[PDB]
Amino acid sequence: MPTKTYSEEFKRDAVALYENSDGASLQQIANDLGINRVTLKNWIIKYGSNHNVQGTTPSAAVSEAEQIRQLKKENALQRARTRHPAESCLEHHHHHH
Repeated sequence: MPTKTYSEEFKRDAVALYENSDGASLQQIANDLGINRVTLKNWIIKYGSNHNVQGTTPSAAVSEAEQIRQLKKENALQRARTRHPAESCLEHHHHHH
């Protein structure tokens, strides 16, 4: 199985777009990129944790565990990132769990 890679840059840019929410709706951001608004919302809270959200809970490292276990275990996986991504997925992406 090839890795459907996504750089931190994408998560980073997603949250950076949220900084511009003054003129960009939550939907507009995700809709413009082509991603889910909930998946977007996840990264927003995950990286933009510092706020009037609560006291102090390390949430950034909760969802990151996916990336952690990948990089922590096998370096062989790094060569799978070299594969071309799957843009077609945005077409056949319909609600299904």
